[PDB]
Amino acid sequence: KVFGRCELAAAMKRHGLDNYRGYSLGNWVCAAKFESNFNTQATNRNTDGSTDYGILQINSRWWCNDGRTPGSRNLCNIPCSALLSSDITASVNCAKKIVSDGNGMNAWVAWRNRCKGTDVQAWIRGCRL
Ligand code: NA
Repeated sequence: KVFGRCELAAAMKRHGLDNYRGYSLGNWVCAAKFESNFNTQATNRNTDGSTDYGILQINSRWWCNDGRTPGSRNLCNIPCSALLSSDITASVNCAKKIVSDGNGMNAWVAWRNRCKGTDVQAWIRGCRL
C-alpha cells in the first residue's frame, strides 16, 4: 500500500506521533515521503548487508531482525516483516523507540536531508485531520 500524504497524516496522528518527542506531525509525514515515498512495502539493500524496511525505512542492523544481517541488534524487538504491514502500527512503535534514545529525527537521513528546517507543515495543509 502507498499512502497519500493526508491519509498517512491521519494515521500518524492516530498513533500519537504529533509532537512526539517534540516533532510536529508534519515532520513525520515529511520523513515518510523522502524515506519511502509513502510506500509501506519499500525495502532497500545496503552495503553492510542490512536492509531498510517500510514506510519509515527502519534498518535491520540496529532495529529489527531479518536474520540475514551480520552483526545485528534488534533494539525494537520485532521481525522486520512486521514493518512491511499496510497498517503502520509496528513502524510507529519502533519509530518512537528510535527517536527517544537517539539523536532526535536525525536518525532518518532523508528527514535530515529534505525535511529538517523546512516548511514541513506544508505536508499536512489541505488535509482533513
Ligand atoms: Na537486526
